[PDB]
Amino acid sequence: TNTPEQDRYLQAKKYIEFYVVVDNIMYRHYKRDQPVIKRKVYEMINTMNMIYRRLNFHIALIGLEIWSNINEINVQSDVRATLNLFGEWREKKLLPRKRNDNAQLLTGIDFNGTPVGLAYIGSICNPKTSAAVVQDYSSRTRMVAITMAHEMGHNLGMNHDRGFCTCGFYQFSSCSVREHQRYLLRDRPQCILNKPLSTDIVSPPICGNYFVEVGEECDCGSPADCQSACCNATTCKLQHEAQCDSEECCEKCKFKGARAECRAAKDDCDLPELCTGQSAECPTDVFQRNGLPCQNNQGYCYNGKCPIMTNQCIALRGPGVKVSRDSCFTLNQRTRGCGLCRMEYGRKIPCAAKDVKCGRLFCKRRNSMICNCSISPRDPNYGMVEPGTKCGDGMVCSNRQCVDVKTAY
Ligand SMILES: *[C@@H]1O[C@H](CO)[C@@H](O)[C@H](O)[C@H]1NC(C)=O
Ligand SMILES: [Ca+2]
Ligand SMILES: [Ca+2]
Ligand SMILES: [Ca+2]
Ligand SMILES: [Zn+2]
Repeated sequence: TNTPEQDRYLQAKKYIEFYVVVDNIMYRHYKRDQPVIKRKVYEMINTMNMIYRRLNFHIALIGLEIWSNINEINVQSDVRATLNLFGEWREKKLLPRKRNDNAQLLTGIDFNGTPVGLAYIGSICNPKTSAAVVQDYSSRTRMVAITMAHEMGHNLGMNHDRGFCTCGFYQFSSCSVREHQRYLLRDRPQCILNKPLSTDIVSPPICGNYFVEVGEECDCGSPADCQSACCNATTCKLQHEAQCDSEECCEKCKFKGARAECRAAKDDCDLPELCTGQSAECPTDVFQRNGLPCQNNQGYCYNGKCPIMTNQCIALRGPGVKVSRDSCFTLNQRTRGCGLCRMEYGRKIPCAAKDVKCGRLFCKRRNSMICNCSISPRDPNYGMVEPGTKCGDGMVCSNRQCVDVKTAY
Protein backbone atom coordinates (compact mmCIF):
# COMPACT_ATOMS: atom_id res chain seq x y z
CA THR A 1 0.00 0.00 0.00
CA ASN A 2 2.77 2.60 1.04
CA THR A 3 4.17 4.16 -2.14
CA PRO A 4 7.94 3.81 -2.51
CA GLU A 5 8.24 7.56 -2.00
CA GLN A 6 6.40 7.24 1.32
CA ASP A 7 8.81 4.49 2.56
CA ARG A 8 11.68 6.74 1.59
CA TYR A 9 10.20 9.82 3.22
CA LEU A 10 9.94 7.49 6.31
CA GLN A 11 13.73 7.29 6.39
CA ALA A 12 14.79 10.91 6.08
CA LYS A 13 16.24 11.98 9.41
CA LYS A 14 13.63 14.28 11.09
CA TYR A 15 14.24 16.82 13.79
CA ILE A 16 12.52 18.50 16.63
CA GLU A 17 13.64 21.83 17.96
CA PHE A 18 12.52 21.29 21.51
CA TYR A 19 11.92 23.80 24.27
CA VAL A 20 11.58 22.79 27.92
CA VAL A 21 10.29 24.78 30.85
CA VAL A 22 10.82 23.88 34.52
CA ASP A 23 8.11 25.24 36.78
CA ASN A 24 8.52 26.74 40.21
CA ILE A 25 7.68 23.66 42.19
CA MET A 26 10.28 21.38 40.54
CA TYR A 27 12.66 24.24 41.00
CA ARG A 28 12.08 24.45 44.71
CA HIS A 29 12.25 20.61 44.98
CA TYR A 30 15.71 20.82 43.60
CA LYS A 31 16.82 23.33 46.25
CA ARG A 32 16.69 26.31 43.80
CA ASP A 33 19.90 24.95 42.40
CA GLN A 34 19.91 25.95 38.62
CA PRO A 35 22.97 24.06 37.34
CA VAL A 36 21.71 20.82 39.02
CA ILE A 37 18.41 21.18 37.24
CA LYS A 38 20.02 22.03 33.89
CA ARG A 39 22.15 18.94 34.10
CA LYS A 40 19.17 16.76 34.74
CA VAL A 41 17.33 18.19 31.92
CA TYR A 42 20.38 17.42 29.56
CA GLU A 43 20.37 13.73 30.77
CA MET A 44 16.73 13.68 30.02
CA ILE A 45 17.03 14.92 26.40
CA ASN A 46 19.88 12.57 25.86
CA THR A 47 17.59 9.71 27.03
CA MET A 48 14.95 10.83 24.57
CA ASN A 49 17.33 10.86 21.61
CA MET A 50 18.50 7.31 22.50
CA ILE A 51 14.96 6.18 22.45
CA TYR A 52 14.03 8.17 19.25
CA ARG A 53 16.99 6.89 17.18
CA ARG A 54 15.18 3.90 15.72
CA LEU A 55 12.43 6.34 14.71
CA ASN A 56 14.80 8.72 12.78
CA PHE A 57 14.04 11.76 14.99
CA HIS A 58 16.58 13.83 16.75
CA ILE A 59 15.57 16.09 19.51
CA ALA A 60 17.57 19.29 19.81
CA LEU A 61 17.13 21.24 22.93
CA ILE A 62 17.01 24.86 21.72
CA GLY A 63 15.86 26.41 24.93
CA LEU A 64 15.53 25.79 28.59
CA GLU A 65 13.76 28.09 30.98
CA ILE A 66 13.32 27.79 34.72
CA TRP A 67 10.46 29.65 36.41
CA SER A 68 12.72 30.34 39.35
CA ASN A 69 10.44 33.23 40.30
CA ILE A 70 6.72 32.52 39.91
CA ASN A 71 4.82 30.24 37.47
CA GLU A 72 3.55 32.28 34.47
CA ILE A 73 0.63 29.98 34.32
CA ASN A 74 -1.61 28.65 37.04
CA VAL A 75 -0.23 25.10 37.24
CA GLN A 76 -2.93 22.83 38.80
CA SER A 77 -3.25 19.31 40.17
CA ASP A 78 -5.80 19.03 37.38
CA VAL A 79 -3.59 17.73 34.46
CA ARG A 80 -6.06 18.83 31.81
CA ALA A 81 -6.23 22.46 32.70
CA THR A 82 -2.44 22.75 33.09
CA LEU A 83 -2.00 21.18 29.62
CA ASN A 84 -4.70 23.63 28.39
CA LEU A 85 -3.06 26.63 30.06
CA PHE A 86 0.38 25.57 28.81
CA GLY A 87 -0.71 25.15 25.17
CA GLU A 88 -2.14 28.74 25.12
CA TRP A 89 1.01 30.02 26.85
CA ARG A 90 3.09 28.34 24.18
CA GLU A 91 1.07 29.88 21.35
CA LYS A 92 0.85 33.36 22.88
CA LYS A 93 3.84 33.93 24.96
CA LEU A 94 6.57 31.55 23.92
CA LEU A 95 6.34 31.44 20.06
CA PRO A 96 6.48 35.22 19.60
CA ARG A 97 9.87 35.28 21.25
CA LYS A 98 11.33 31.90 20.33
CA ARG A 99 10.82 29.58 17.34
CA ASN A 100 10.27 25.96 18.35
CA ASP A 101 8.51 22.87 17.05
CA ASN A 102 7.33 21.45 20.39
CA ALA A 103 7.51 22.38 24.11
CA GLN A 104 7.02 20.40 27.29
CA LEU A 105 6.26 21.64 30.79
CA LEU A 106 8.27 19.70 33.44
CA THR A 107 6.59 20.40 36.81
CA GLY A 108 6.82 19.31 40.47
CA ILE A 109 3.08 19.61 41.37
CA ASP A 110 1.26 16.32 42.17
CA PHE A 111 -1.35 15.70 39.49
CA ASN A 112 -4.73 14.30 40.78
CA GLY A 113 -5.03 10.59 40.18
CA THR A 114 -2.93 8.21 38.21
CA PRO A 115 -1.75 10.60 35.43
CA VAL A 116 1.81 11.57 35.20
CA GLY A 117 1.67 13.82 32.01
CA LEU A 118 -0.75 14.48 29.21
CA ALA A 119 -0.41 15.41 25.46
CA TYR A 120 -2.43 16.34 22.45
CA ILE A 121 -2.43 13.66 19.73
CA GLY A 122 -0.63 14.08 16.34
CA SER A 123 -0.15 17.81 16.66
CA ILE A 124 3.62 18.36 16.09
CA CYS A 125 4.56 21.79 14.54
CA ASN A 126 0.98 23.11 15.48
CA PRO A 127 1.19 26.59 17.22
CA LYS A 128 -1.73 25.73 19.30
CA THR A 129 -1.22 22.08 20.40
CA SER A 130 2.37 21.10 19.80
CA ALA A 131 2.86 20.84 23.60
CA ALA A 132 2.85 18.28 26.31
CA VAL A 133 3.10 18.51 30.12
CA VAL A 134 5.06 16.08 32.36
CA GLN A 135 5.21 15.57 36.07
CA ASP A 136 8.62 15.27 37.63
CA TYR A 137 7.41 12.32 39.78
CA SER A 138 10.62 10.50 40.43
CA SER A 139 14.22 11.27 41.35
CA ARG A 140 15.27 8.85 38.61
CA THR A 141 15.90 10.97 35.52
CA ARG A 142 15.64 8.06 33.23
CA MET A 143 12.05 7.45 34.24
CA VAL A 144 10.86 11.03 33.70
CA ALA A 145 12.73 11.09 30.41
CA ILE A 146 10.78 7.95 29.36
CA THR A 147 7.45 9.67 30.17
CA MET A 148 8.78 12.66 28.38
CA ALA A 149 9.50 10.46 25.39
CA HIS A 150 6.02 9.02 25.70
CA GLU A 151 4.17 12.33 25.83
CA MET A 152 6.13 13.31 22.72
CA GLY A 153 4.97 9.99 21.04
CA HIS A 154 1.50 11.34 21.63
CA ASN A 155 2.36 14.65 19.92
CA LEU A 156 3.79 12.63 17.18
CA GLY A 157 0.48 10.90 16.56
CA MET A 158 0.80 7.69 18.63
CA ASN A 159 -2.69 6.85 20.06
CA HIS A 160 -3.80 5.76 23.55
CA ASP A 161 -4.91 2.22 22.88
CA ARG A 162 -2.55 1.79 25.59
CA GLY A 163 -2.09 -1.17 27.79
CA PHE A 164 -0.48 -2.62 24.71
CA CYS A 165 -0.99 -4.06 21.12
CA THR A 166 -2.87 -6.75 19.17
CA CYS A 167 -0.16 -9.03 18.85
CA GLY A 168 3.51 -9.58 18.43
CA PHE A 169 6.93 -9.80 19.81
CA TYR A 170 11.97 1.85 27.14
CA GLN A 171 10.48 1.54 23.54
CA PHE A 172 7.23 1.62 21.56
CA SER A 173 5.02 -1.14 20.56
CA SER A 174 4.83 -1.84 16.84
CA CYS A 175 1.17 -0.55 16.83
CA SER A 176 2.41 2.69 18.33
CA VAL A 177 4.92 2.98 15.43
CA ARG A 178 2.39 2.30 12.65
CA GLU A 179 0.19 4.94 14.22
CA HIS A 180 2.91 7.59 14.36
CA GLN A 181 3.85 6.75 10.70
CA ARG A 182 0.30 7.05 9.43
CA TYR A 183 0.07 10.34 11.08
CA LEU A 184 3.40 11.46 9.42
CA LEU A 185 2.17 10.18 6.03
CA ARG A 186 -1.23 11.66 6.40
CA ASP A 187 -0.14 15.19 7.59
CA ARG A 188 3.59 15.40 6.62
CA PRO A 189 4.15 18.28 8.94
CA GLN A 190 6.65 20.84 7.65
CA CYS A 191 8.77 21.76 10.64
CA ILE A 192 10.35 18.43 11.42
CA LEU A 193 12.19 18.54 8.02
CA ASN A 194 14.73 21.21 8.84
CA LYS A 195 18.08 20.24 10.48
CA PRO A 196 18.52 22.79 13.25
CA LEU A 197 21.72 24.99 13.03
CA SER A 198 24.25 23.53 15.30
CA THR A 199 24.58 27.00 16.85
CA ASP A 200 20.96 27.01 18.05
CA ILE A 201 21.30 24.07 20.48
CA VAL A 202 21.77 24.81 24.13
CA SER A 203 22.74 21.52 25.68
CA PRO A 204 26.39 20.32 25.95
CA PRO A 205 27.59 18.63 22.84
CA ILE A 206 27.41 14.93 23.09
CA CYS A 207 29.92 13.19 20.78
CA GLY A 208 27.93 10.15 19.82
CA ASN A 209 24.33 11.28 19.49
CA TYR A 210 24.70 11.22 15.68
CA PHE A 211 24.00 14.96 15.46
CA VAL A 212 26.82 17.27 14.76
CA GLU A 213 27.10 19.86 17.40
CA VAL A 214 29.27 22.91 18.02
CA GLY A 215 32.98 21.76 18.41
CA GLU A 216 32.38 18.54 16.36
CA GLU A 217 32.63 18.09 12.57
CA CYS A 218 30.92 14.78 12.30
CA ASP A 219 29.02 12.40 14.63
CA CYS A 220 28.54 8.74 13.66
CA GLY A 221 27.80 7.28 17.12
CA SER A 222 29.85 5.19 19.57
CA PRO A 223 33.22 3.90 18.40
CA ALA A 224 31.67 0.39 18.77
CA ASP A 225 28.82 1.23 16.27
CA CYS A 226 30.37 3.70 13.82
CA GLN A 227 31.46 2.37 10.39
CA SER A 228 32.15 5.48 8.35
CA ALA A 229 35.44 5.91 6.62
CA CYS A 230 34.90 9.64 6.88
CA CYS A 231 34.50 10.29 10.54
CA ASN A 232 36.60 9.56 13.61
CA ALA A 233 33.98 8.34 16.05
CA THR A 234 36.00 8.95 19.15
CA THR A 235 36.77 12.59 18.51
CA CYS A 236 33.89 13.55 16.25
CA LYS A 237 36.47 15.10 13.77
CA LEU A 238 36.50 14.42 10.04
CA GLN A 239 39.26 11.98 8.79
CA HIS A 240 42.16 12.91 6.44
CA GLU A 241 40.75 14.87 3.46
CA ALA A 242 37.01 14.23 4.23
CA GLN A 243 34.63 17.16 3.72
CA CYS A 244 31.64 15.42 5.14
CA ASP A 245 30.24 12.15 6.40
CA SER A 246 26.54 11.31 6.64
CA GLU A 247 24.75 14.29 5.30
CA GLU A 248 22.28 13.77 2.57
CA CYS A 249 24.65 15.54 0.07
CA CYS A 250 27.85 13.58 1.02
CA GLU A 251 29.15 10.58 -0.78
CA LYS A 252 32.38 8.95 0.03
CA CYS A 253 33.32 11.78 2.27
CA LYS A 254 32.81 14.32 -0.47
CA PHE A 255 30.00 16.68 -1.61
CA LYS A 256 27.84 15.12 -4.28
CA GLY A 257 28.07 16.87 -7.68
CA ALA A 258 25.43 19.42 -8.45
CA ARG A 259 22.05 18.37 -9.56
CA ALA A 260 21.98 15.01 -7.65
CA GLU A 261 18.49 14.91 -6.17
CA CYS A 262 18.20 15.01 -2.38
CA ARG A 263 14.44 15.44 -1.56
CA ALA A 264 12.02 13.85 -4.10
CA ALA A 265 8.72 15.60 -4.90
CA LYS A 266 6.00 14.33 -2.61
CA ASP A 267 3.31 15.23 -5.17
CA ASP A 268 2.90 17.69 -8.03
CA CYS A 269 3.02 20.87 -6.06
CA ASP A 270 6.39 19.94 -4.64
CA LEU A 271 9.66 20.90 -6.34
CA PRO A 272 12.61 18.38 -5.90
CA GLU A 273 15.71 19.72 -4.14
CA LEU A 274 19.05 18.95 -5.63
CA CYS A 275 22.52 18.88 -4.12
CA THR A 276 24.79 21.78 -4.60
CA GLY A 277 28.31 20.75 -5.45
CA GLN A 278 28.99 23.51 -2.93
CA SER A 279 28.17 21.97 0.45
CA ALA A 280 26.81 18.69 1.99
CA GLU A 281 23.26 19.94 2.86
CA CYS A 282 20.05 19.43 1.01
CA PRO A 283 18.57 22.83 0.25
CA THR A 284 15.42 23.59 2.31
CA ASP A 285 12.14 22.00 1.22
CA VAL A 286 10.43 24.42 -1.13
CA PHE A 287 7.67 24.01 -3.69
CA GLN A 288 6.40 24.52 -7.23
CA ARG A 289 5.34 28.07 -8.17
CA ASN A 290 1.94 29.29 -6.97
CA GLY A 291 -0.80 28.59 -9.68
CA LEU A 292 0.73 25.55 -11.41
CA PRO A 293 -2.11 23.41 -12.67
CA CYS A 294 -2.26 20.27 -10.39
CA GLN A 295 -4.06 16.98 -9.63
CA ASN A 296 -5.14 16.49 -13.27
CA ASN A 297 -6.13 20.08 -13.82
CA GLN A 298 -8.59 19.84 -10.97
CA GLY A 299 -6.66 22.69 -9.14
CA TYR A 300 -3.76 25.12 -8.91
CA CYS A 301 -0.78 24.91 -6.41
CA TYR A 302 -0.80 27.07 -3.40
CA ASN A 303 2.24 27.05 -1.01
CA GLY A 304 2.88 23.39 -1.85
CA LYS A 305 -0.67 21.94 -1.87
CA CYS A 306 -3.38 21.33 -4.42
CA PRO A 307 -6.58 22.38 -2.77
CA ILE A 308 -9.62 20.74 -4.16
CA MET A 309 -13.09 20.89 -2.96
CA THR A 310 -13.53 17.16 -3.13
CA ASN A 311 -10.54 16.50 -0.90
CA GLN A 312 -11.54 19.20 1.64
CA CYS A 313 -14.88 17.45 1.89
CA ILE A 314 -13.26 14.11 2.47
CA ALA A 315 -10.93 15.69 5.08
CA LEU A 316 -13.82 17.27 7.10
CA ARG A 317 -16.25 14.34 6.53
CA GLY A 318 -14.18 11.25 5.99
CA PRO A 319 -13.83 9.32 2.68
CA GLY A 320 -17.10 8.50 0.96
CA VAL A 321 -18.15 12.04 0.20
CA LYS A 322 -17.56 14.72 -2.48
CA VAL A 323 -18.19 18.38 -3.38
CA SER A 324 -21.86 19.44 -3.93
CA ARG A 325 -23.29 20.70 -7.21
CA ASP A 326 -22.89 24.46 -7.95
CA SER A 327 -26.54 25.32 -6.92
CA CYS A 328 -25.59 24.57 -3.32
CA PHE A 329 -23.14 27.33 -3.22
CA THR A 330 -25.97 29.91 -3.81
CA LEU A 331 -26.65 29.62 -0.13
CA ASN A 332 -23.57 31.78 0.40
CA GLN A 333 -25.51 34.69 -1.12
CA ARG A 334 -27.02 35.20 2.40
CA THR A 335 -25.88 34.70 6.00
CA ARG A 336 -28.70 32.41 7.36
CA GLY A 337 -27.98 28.67 7.72
CA CYS A 338 -24.51 27.67 6.46
CA GLY A 339 -24.28 30.78 4.18
CA LEU A 340 -20.96 32.76 4.62
CA CYS A 341 -18.05 34.55 2.91
CA ARG A 342 -16.23 36.69 5.48
CA MET A 343 -16.25 37.76 9.08
CA GLU A 344 -15.71 41.58 9.11
CA TYR A 345 -16.26 43.26 12.52
CA GLY A 346 -17.70 40.13 14.07
CA ARG A 347 -20.56 40.65 11.61
CA LYS A 348 -21.61 37.87 9.07
CA ILE A 349 -21.00 38.89 5.43
CA PRO A 350 -22.47 37.26 2.30
CA CYS A 351 -20.74 36.23 -0.92
CA ALA A 352 -21.43 38.34 -3.97
CA ALA A 353 -22.90 36.00 -6.55
CA LYS A 354 -19.47 35.83 -8.42
CA ASP A 355 -17.63 34.69 -5.24
CA VAL A 356 -20.07 32.00 -3.98
CA LYS A 357 -17.38 29.23 -4.48
CA CYS A 358 -15.00 30.87 -1.93
CA GLY A 359 -17.38 30.94 1.01
CA ARG A 360 -18.61 28.09 3.11
CA LEU A 361 -17.78 24.68 1.49
CA PHE A 362 -20.80 22.44 0.48
CA CYS A 363 -20.41 18.66 0.45
CA LYS A 364 -22.73 15.78 -0.45
CA ARG A 365 -23.50 12.07 0.22
CA ARG A 366 -26.12 9.67 -1.42
CA ASN A 367 -29.83 10.31 -1.48
CA SER A 368 -28.51 13.56 -0.18
CA MET A 369 -29.16 16.37 -2.48
CA ILE A 370 -29.03 18.12 0.90
CA CYS A 371 -26.24 20.67 0.85
CA ASN A 372 -24.08 19.92 3.90
CA CYS A 373 -21.54 22.23 5.42
CA SER A 374 -19.41 22.30 8.51
CA ILE A 375 -19.79 24.95 11.19
CA SER A 376 -18.26 26.00 14.41
CA PRO A 377 -19.66 28.29 17.06
CA ARG A 378 -16.05 27.99 18.05
CA ASP A 379 -14.12 28.90 14.93
CA PRO A 380 -15.80 30.69 12.03
CA ASN A 381 -13.07 29.48 9.56
CA TYR A 382 -13.81 25.83 9.98
CA GLY A 383 -15.68 24.49 6.89
CA MET A 384 -14.76 27.54 4.75
CA VAL A 385 -13.32 26.67 1.25
CA GLU A 386 -9.49 26.81 1.66
CA PRO A 387 -7.76 29.77 0.08
CA GLY A 388 -6.39 28.88 -3.32
CA THR A 389 -9.01 26.43 -4.27
CA LYS A 390 -10.03 26.65 -7.94
CA CYS A 391 -13.35 28.49 -8.60
CA GLY A 392 -13.59 28.65 -12.43
CA ASP A 393 -11.11 28.25 -15.29
CA GLY A 394 -8.11 30.35 -14.35
CA MET A 395 -9.71 31.38 -11.12
CA VAL A 396 -8.87 30.81 -7.55
CA CYS A 397 -9.98 31.83 -4.05
CA SER A 398 -7.98 34.48 -2.45
CA ASN A 399 -9.43 36.37 0.63
CA ARG A 400 -12.63 34.64 0.18
CA GLN A 401 -13.01 36.08 -3.34
CA CYS A 402 -13.02 34.28 -6.65
CA VAL A 403 -10.14 35.95 -8.51
CA ASP A 404 -8.27 35.81 -11.69
CA VAL A 405 -5.09 33.60 -10.98
CA LYS A 406 -3.00 36.16 -12.90
CA THR A 407 -3.96 38.68 -10.18
CA ALA A 408 -3.17 36.24 -7.34
CA TYR A 409 0.19 34.90 -8.47
C1 LIG B 1 40.80 9.43 16.32
O1 LIG B 1 41.56 10.65 16.34
C2 LIG B 1 42.85 10.51 16.96
C3 LIG B 1 43.54 11.88 17.06
O2 LIG B 1 43.67 12.11 18.43
C4 LIG B 1 43.68 9.32 16.33
O3 LIG B 1 45.10 9.25 16.64
C5 LIG B 1 42.84 8.07 16.68
O4 LIG B 1 43.52 6.85 16.48
C6 LIG B 1 41.63 8.24 15.79
N1 LIG B 1 40.82 7.05 15.83
C7 LIG B 1 40.39 6.40 14.72
C8 LIG B 1 39.66 5.08 14.95
O5 LIG B 1 40.56 6.82 13.56
CA1 LIG C 1 11.79 22.71 12.66
CA1 LIG D 1 26.90 15.13 18.74
CA1 LIG E 1 10.57 20.29 -2.20
ZN1 LIG F 1 1.48 5.86 27.72
